[PDB]
Amino acid sequence: SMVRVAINGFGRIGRNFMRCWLQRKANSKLEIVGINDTSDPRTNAHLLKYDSMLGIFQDAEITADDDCIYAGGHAVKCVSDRNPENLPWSAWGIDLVIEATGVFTSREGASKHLSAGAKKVLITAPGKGNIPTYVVGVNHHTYDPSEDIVSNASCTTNCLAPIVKVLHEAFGIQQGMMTTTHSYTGDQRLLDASHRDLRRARAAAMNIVPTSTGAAKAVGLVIPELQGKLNGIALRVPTPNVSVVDFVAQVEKPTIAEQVNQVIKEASETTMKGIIHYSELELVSSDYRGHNASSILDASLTMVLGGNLVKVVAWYDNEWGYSQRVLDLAEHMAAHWA
Amino acid sequence: SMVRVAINGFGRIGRNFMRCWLQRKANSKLEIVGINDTSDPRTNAHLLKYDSMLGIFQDAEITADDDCIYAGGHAVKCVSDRNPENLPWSAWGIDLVIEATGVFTSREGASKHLSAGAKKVLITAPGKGNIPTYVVGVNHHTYDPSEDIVSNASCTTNCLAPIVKVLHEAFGIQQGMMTTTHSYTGDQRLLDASHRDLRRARAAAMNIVPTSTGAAKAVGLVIPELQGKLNGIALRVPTPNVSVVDFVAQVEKPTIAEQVNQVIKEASETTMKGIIHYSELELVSSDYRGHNASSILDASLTMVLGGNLVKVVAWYDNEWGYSQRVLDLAEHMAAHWA
Amino acid sequence: SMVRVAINGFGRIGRNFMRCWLQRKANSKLEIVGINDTSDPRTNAHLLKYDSMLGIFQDAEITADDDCIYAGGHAVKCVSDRNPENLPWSAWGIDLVIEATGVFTSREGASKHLSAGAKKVLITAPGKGNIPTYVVGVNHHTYDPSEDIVSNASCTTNCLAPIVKVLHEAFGIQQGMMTTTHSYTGDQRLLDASHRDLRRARAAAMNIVPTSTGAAKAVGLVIPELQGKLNGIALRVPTPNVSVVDFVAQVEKPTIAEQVNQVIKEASETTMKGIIHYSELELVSSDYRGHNASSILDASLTMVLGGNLVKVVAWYDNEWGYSQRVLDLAEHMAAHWA
Amino acid sequence: SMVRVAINGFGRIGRNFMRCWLQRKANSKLEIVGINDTSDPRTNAHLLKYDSMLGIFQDAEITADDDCIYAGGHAVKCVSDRNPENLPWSAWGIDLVIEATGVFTSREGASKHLSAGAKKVLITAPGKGNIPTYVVGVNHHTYDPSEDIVSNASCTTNCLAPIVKVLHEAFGIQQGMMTTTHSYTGDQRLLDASHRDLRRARAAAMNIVPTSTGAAKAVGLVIPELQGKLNGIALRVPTPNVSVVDFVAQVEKPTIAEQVNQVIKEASETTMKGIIHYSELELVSSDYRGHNASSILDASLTMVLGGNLVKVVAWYDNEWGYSQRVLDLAEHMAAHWA
Ligand SMILES: NC(=O)c1ccc[n+]([C@@H]2O[C@H](COP(=O)([O-])OP(=O)(O)OC[C@H]3O[C@@H](n4cnc5c(N)ncnc54)[C@H](O)[C@@H]3O)[C@@H](O)[C@H]2O)c1
Ligand SMILES: NC(=O)c1ccc[n+]([C@@H]2O[C@H](COP(=O)([O-])OP(=O)(O)OC[C@H]3O[C@@H](n4cnc5c(N)ncnc54)[C@H](O)[C@@H]3O)[C@@H](O)[C@H]2O)c1
Ligand SMILES: NC(=O)c1ccc[n+]([C@@H]2O[C@H](COP(=O)([O-])OP(=O)(O)OC[C@H]3O[C@@H](n4cnc5c(N)ncnc54)[C@H](O)[C@@H]3O)[C@@H](O)[C@H]2O)c1
Ligand SMILES: NC(=O)c1ccc[n+]([C@@H]2O[C@H](COP(=O)([O-])OP(=O)(O)OC[C@H]3O[C@@H](n4cnc5c(N)ncnc54)[C@H](O)[C@@H]3O)[C@@H](O)[C@H]2O)c1
Ligand SMILES: [Mg+2]
Ligand SMILES: [Mg+2]
Repeated sequence: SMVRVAINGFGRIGRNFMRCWLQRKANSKLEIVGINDTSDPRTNAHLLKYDSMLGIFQDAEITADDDCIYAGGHAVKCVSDRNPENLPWSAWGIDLVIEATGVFTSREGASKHLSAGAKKVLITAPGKGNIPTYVVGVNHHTYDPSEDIVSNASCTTNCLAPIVKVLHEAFGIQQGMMTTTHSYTGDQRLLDASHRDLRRARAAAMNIVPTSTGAAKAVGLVIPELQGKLNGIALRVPTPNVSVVDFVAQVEKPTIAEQVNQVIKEASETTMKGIIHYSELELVSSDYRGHNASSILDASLTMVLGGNLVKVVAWYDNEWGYSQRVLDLAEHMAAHWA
Repeated sequence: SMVRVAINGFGRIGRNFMRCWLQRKANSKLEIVGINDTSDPRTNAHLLKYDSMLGIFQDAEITADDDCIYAGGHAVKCVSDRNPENLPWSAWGIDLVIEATGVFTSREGASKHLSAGAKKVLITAPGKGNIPTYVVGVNHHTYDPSEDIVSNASCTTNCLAPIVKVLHEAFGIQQGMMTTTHSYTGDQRLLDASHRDLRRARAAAMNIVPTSTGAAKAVGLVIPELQGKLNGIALRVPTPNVSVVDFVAQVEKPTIAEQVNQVIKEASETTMKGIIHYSELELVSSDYRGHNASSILDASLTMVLGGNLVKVVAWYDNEWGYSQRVLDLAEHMAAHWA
Repeated sequence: SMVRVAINGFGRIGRNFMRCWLQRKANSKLEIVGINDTSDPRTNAHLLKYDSMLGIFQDAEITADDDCIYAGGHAVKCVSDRNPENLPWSAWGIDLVIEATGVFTSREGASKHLSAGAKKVLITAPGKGNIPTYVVGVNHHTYDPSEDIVSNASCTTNCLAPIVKVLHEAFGIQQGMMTTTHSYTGDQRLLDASHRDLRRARAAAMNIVPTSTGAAKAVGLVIPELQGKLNGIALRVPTPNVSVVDFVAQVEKPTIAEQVNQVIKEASETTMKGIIHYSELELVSSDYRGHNASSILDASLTMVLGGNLVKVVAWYDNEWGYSQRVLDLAEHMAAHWA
Repeated sequence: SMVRVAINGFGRIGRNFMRCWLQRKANSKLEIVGINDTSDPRTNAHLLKYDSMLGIFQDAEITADDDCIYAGGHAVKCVSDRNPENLPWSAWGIDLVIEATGVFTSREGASKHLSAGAKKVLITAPGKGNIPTYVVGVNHHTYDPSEDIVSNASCTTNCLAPIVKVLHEAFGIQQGMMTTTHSYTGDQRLLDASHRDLRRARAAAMNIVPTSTGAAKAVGLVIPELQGKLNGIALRVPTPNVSVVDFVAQVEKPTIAEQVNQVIKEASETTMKGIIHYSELELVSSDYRGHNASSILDASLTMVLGGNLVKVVAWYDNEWGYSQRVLDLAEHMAAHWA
């Protein structure tokens, strides 16, 4: 039987996730049955079909009326309430809530979905506090079916952690620094406007904007051996999607760039197939739009100095690739619902 | 005895207005004494000083504490309440509110400032109805001191209406179409997101976005004889400030491009000095950042066909030039208080 | 027996044209057999496959060696000589040259291809004089096989001329002004640099840039009755592809917006099918990437004042849609070889 | 007596340099007397006055005729020849050539200026081959007056080397990785077009573009102790000016972020005053336009892991700050002309 899903927050990730599910609907243990959003179903149907980044959805017809979005005849019920406690999850028989609003990342916030009637909550962001965090391909097999609130970490964590895991098991990471040169996101301001983060306050398509990255802390949650050994920052720049992370590690076992690349290549073919992609091509960010991998190693940029200082560089589609992983984590939870 | 001014909404217009006043406060009848905004004074002082468009504010020191923003020893008290009826306008002795939030453009909405204790309200946008509308240099001398709620119209109206007035008196405008190729504004979305306007919902730095312009209706409000005779649209494009309006008019007196430019040039040196600037230079939008005129006629682009089809093109700094006009209108109101 | 085609200048138009032909070569009288360009085949094959605007070419494999580009087993010989008189057109048996460099738009310049051995030349731009100019769907059926050098006009001409033809036959165009809000092109400068046009010299991704449009003169070449009756300008803006043209016409037969849209809609379903698309959707420039029509009327923007002042607005993919028309014109030439 | 200067290549650096000299002309041992460029004096006068990045030059009047650019009455002779061997350096009595074309970075290329009559050549880029390289504040005091061709390195080298010098003398750098997130430059393509570097070929304002950085090699030329111990890459992003370099070093003496910041702060006040600026402010790239320092340490982003892995982040205005340093190096050469 299907696990019935509701999306809370039909934004960039909510809509990417919906389009991921629509293209994989023939193999899914999931049925998306409901949406809660600040907007209305006609507005949300329009944004679902006409996407500046993904192009026009062509696989099936998208329409809407007062109460539902329809995608190839599949009816998705729509509601509009900013307080999750008031949501009709009990009545709709909602099993799993995809929490993609950005404002309910704490256990107390996400739990409002549980008291409204949902069984589990999957937060599409690092969790605030005591929330189990998962990266598919790194630690999702340690998922415990008894856990009712989980986090899928961040886009940068999903790109960096699979690579860090491979490098750590091969060379032993002792300390590591990360910088992600990162597309702007809706958390930033179009023009200078108030924000809790004084740099994210600034005109996003006009500036290089230093800010924090969830990966600085979250990679050590999904690779517990490395807790407290990694740190780094983000630089937001004026592209609308696709990001690249630079990672510099102090390693225990001496190596060279050829060996580093070969270890990641072998992983991308076996243990990390479909999570890591290995590329020797001389591409740029536009070329990785729509890529399904969590991280694409840019093998031409790998450098090693003095044996023990390793630099790798990996691309990721922070909207679509991350959403593919949200879907993967939800399918895993559906398989181990017990 | 100064007119005491509060700013409601310390946004792009609110802060451009503040920097305009700070540069002109030697010959001013206004004293900015308070600010209401969704944010705190330390954040707002940071944004007042560091502006991606205007650059770093040079003239005076800008600091803040929990209570005030300080601009070269001048203290501006701050408060943060979304409901204008709660504002301390009586206790602060506020005379005039600059209503720059974009959300109180109806008479009942702006009148909340009067029940809080202010005497008059100047809305930095077209009013939603039954609110007198003024354009400095076009009809502001019809301002009547008995009007306690007024509108300064929109940026496009302030650029187009001076030129329309000049053209109408010289040639007789029978009909006219406008299109402004317009920088994006905070009303638009950084990435595709819900909006009451399905095109303003779309990623603003990625797209040419057709939408409405206030000038289409408001020019005929400040030039009553042209009521119903003008129409047009806006195309929002991926620049963060400075816009250009294209106006095609059906006129009664047959003319040619050279005479049209002579008529506007003569006016820019006399009746419209400081409102219309006449330019024969081959410049682009960046060169007009910070220009004080309401309208810069690009004379090289003027064209006339068959005597009666006239096309003119004018630049405007929609943030700074408009804010200069807000200040001019507030000074005029302060001069005609009773 | 195919018409053997070489491309001179493997640029944006040259490569869009190639990808157009590759997608249509099943029902084609053309065979692209050669390329001349300033660059080498390995670089040009890379750019043919990896396109920041069109995305990664999907249909066939693209490879290269020192001598050729290979597109799914079809070999395209490559050469690199800036002087067309030296090209191996005789030895390669070239029939038709697609002249897409932008530097041989005069008859003497394009005729260098004939002395190198080609039989006919199709210039992907307005000609510099005494070169017949065609717009598919407007006057291409007047093409005479005796003409060995022809012009496909410009992107803006191909968008505006079909709509002008429809409007002129229905209402009688007396005069008309155009403004295209136009994506930047390779002719412009990335950062301020010398140019024969002092505004195209200015940083293209930073500025709104007024400049000339070929449509101003060329529409009257493909619709001779309108010679001298039309004029206008372009505003280049910081988007990399897709443009929109705004056309205000003085017409003889009084009309209203609803009738104007009905006249264009009826034509888009009959005489202009596949050239004009009629759209009542609320879309933005990104949604028209890859559209095959020459002109997409945005019906919601149509306006009429006083019966005789008509405004219409039409989208066009200036790279891809124009290249589809280049291909259409080359097919037509191939069909009428003698 | 003055050292007479000619600029070869009146581009972004050539014109920034000219404007640097104009603002410091009251203390200079240099007289700019000549310009060679691909363009004409009227075009170059226009670009000198109207700059998309620097704004309109206001300090003095800029005009031109057929032969000269005039800047506040100072006449600069203009010539236009792509081959330096043909330039009139002998006749004009040119002492020093500022070589800013980007195409004469080898000794054999730059020497053509010497055979045309110039005494010395200062290349505004890393030199190709056997050319002494200087960073002001790092090694310019080792300049030998007998050297007739010198290099000022690159923008990134001038930002990174002063910091590396400070950190090395304080903590002992053993190995180090750099990534500069860098504004696009005129070497990149506005839209996808052929380039010797397949990534710089791609649309610059649309992409994150990995490429090489001159600093990877040049920092070890100006700090000879570190030759072969540093490496790194550049990521070009869609901003038109201002860059930021991230530097991760393995150091010998254990430290912490507080100490790293304090060492650079002390340097910025003493040995590196005017080369390094120390900032604790939460700014973004737009805020560093026009900054005169070679590097602005962003102190809030400094991190240290495990004692010996240090990360620092520094801003730089790659056009204006680098040009200030070109001017400084030219003044130094003028002081030690002997
Ligand atoms: N965009 C990315 O690259 C990315 C990648 C990984 C994770 N994330 C995370 O996913 C979450 C969503 O990010 P996004 O980029 O989609 O943002 P977004 O702003 O596009 O989406 C948020 C959506 O939630 C809606 N919303 C806001 N408050 C609500 C409430 N109280 N109730 C219901 N709906 C509400 C908004 O209207 C919007 O549709 C954030 O936590 C973000 O950190 C984003
Ligand atoms: N930006 C322009 O070019 C321009 C030109 C002319 C007129 N306008 C008009 O000026 C007004 C403001 O535009 P802007 O571009 O400065 O927008 P903005 O979003 O930059 O500024 C609005 C400010 O009001 C604050 N705010 C919102 N709701 C509030 C409330 N209930 N109480 C207090 N503060 C609140 C916001 O936090 C923000 O600081 C709008 O009416 C707009 O149409 C804008
Ligand atoms: N880009 C558009 O939207 C568009 C639309 C319609 C028409 N056009 C016209 O198409 C033509 C090409 O425009 P584009 O945008 O593709 O420009 P582009 O700069 O991308 O392409 C020109 C190509 O020609 C090559 N080239 C230059 N000189 C050459 C020579 N002497 N010999 C061989 N190759 C040479 C260049 O390297 C480049 O590959 C121009 O005439 C332009 O006006 C462009
Ligand atoms: N822009 C930066 O951030 C930056 C910073 C440091 C160093 N540089 C270096 O400075 C040099 C110039 O770079 P730019 O950004 O000013 O490039 P640019 O393209 O703006 O300037 C080059 C100038 O030289 C002219 N030119 C080209 N070939 C010529 C020839 N044979 N003879 C005479 N003039 C010729 C061009 O017309 C142009 O005006 C390059 O070597 C670059 O690496 C650039
Ligand atoms: Mg007439
Ligand atoms: Mg009429």
